[PDB]
Amino acid sequence: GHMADQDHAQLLHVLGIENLRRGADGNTDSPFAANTDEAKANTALDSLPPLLTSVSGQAIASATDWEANRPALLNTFSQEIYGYVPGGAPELHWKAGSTTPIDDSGTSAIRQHFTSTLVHPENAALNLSLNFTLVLPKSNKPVPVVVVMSFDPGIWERFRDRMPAERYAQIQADNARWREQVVNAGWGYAEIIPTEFQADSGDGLSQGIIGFVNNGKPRNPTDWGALRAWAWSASQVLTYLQTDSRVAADRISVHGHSRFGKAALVAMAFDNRFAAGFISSSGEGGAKLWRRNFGEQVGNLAGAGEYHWMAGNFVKYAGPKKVNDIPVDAHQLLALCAPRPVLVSVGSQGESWVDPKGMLLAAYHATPAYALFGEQGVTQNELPAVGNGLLAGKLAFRQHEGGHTPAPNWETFITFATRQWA
Repeated sequence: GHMADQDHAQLLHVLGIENLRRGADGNTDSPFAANTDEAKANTALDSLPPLLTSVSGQAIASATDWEANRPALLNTFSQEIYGYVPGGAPELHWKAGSTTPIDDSGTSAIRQHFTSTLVHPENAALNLSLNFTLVLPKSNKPVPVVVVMSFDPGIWERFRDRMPAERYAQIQADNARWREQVVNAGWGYAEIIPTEFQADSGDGLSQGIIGFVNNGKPRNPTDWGALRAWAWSASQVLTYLQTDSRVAADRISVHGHSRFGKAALVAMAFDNRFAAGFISSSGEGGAKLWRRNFGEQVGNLAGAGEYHWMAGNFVKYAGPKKVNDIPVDAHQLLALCAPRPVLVSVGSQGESWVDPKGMLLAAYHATPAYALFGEQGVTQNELPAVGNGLLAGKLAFRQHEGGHTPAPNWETFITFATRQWA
């Protein structure tokens, strides 16, 4: 849309940036196609920022030192990468309807819809109606709940009449399956559609929650973008869930896939109340190291089509700065989740855009922070055989046998979280 283009252009003007390097293309016949040749993907890894040097420039030698550095390290991710949550972000007050059984079987599993209304003090066109759906298995005790970020299912339906049908059937089956796997494990889930909180476009940056807080004005370059706002939305659901006696307050997980996998990891790192993370095929801007040249590139995320995911400040790393200059990398983002358990998940079929091994490497290079806490992580720097999970530490990696989908790793994640919480 033209508004994304206009805001992007004004952002470059505000940072004093003439040109950005192009992003990569995904089709291999293009001159700009992404590198997928492992031999050409590691030039920048020598500038990898030292995980265990604090922002003050001291050596980090203990769990205590890592926690003392955490706010400063988060602050760098806020100003330069994902943006600050403004203090003006409001409290969400939720109203719930009645519970209804999830199916007519006589299960005691229930569904309940929650709504929060925000009236803007100045401009009613910024008003918001925000939602999540809670699903709980029946239990005599508080149950774990995974906060789930989903793609708007109105999208599968808009295109039901135009899809191969084998594939529509398979998406619908996967969508039903994880819901059943969660409940059968004695977990509930709390589902949000993130794009109802903040649109997935620069067009919407003056709308949604970012626009509400900004009174419909353009972002300053240190303000949150969409990933951080989606993570904030998940965090507000966790805040509700910790007031609900049906929920185990120390076993609220977060999950998202693809662009929501990026957001879920941002949530995991920034909100240490989340008890476990299922981070699926997140890629560039998520668990993939920026300094890998493999699949999606910084120029993709600094460009008009995806910059809205990021702080405005981030686009400088595609222009007057290079990937080598990013003050942090994805191993520090995973490290920020320590000591809490995180599964980095990716498929094996058609996943080059997210760089399976660059995510592995992020976990590998994050692990010395988990080690400070007496915990284990990822200890090899090459991909295991597909399907062989590195599942023993609090920081874990499993590449499954499928494509760009989380469905083959829900079983692994639920089992993993249960074992790591014991």
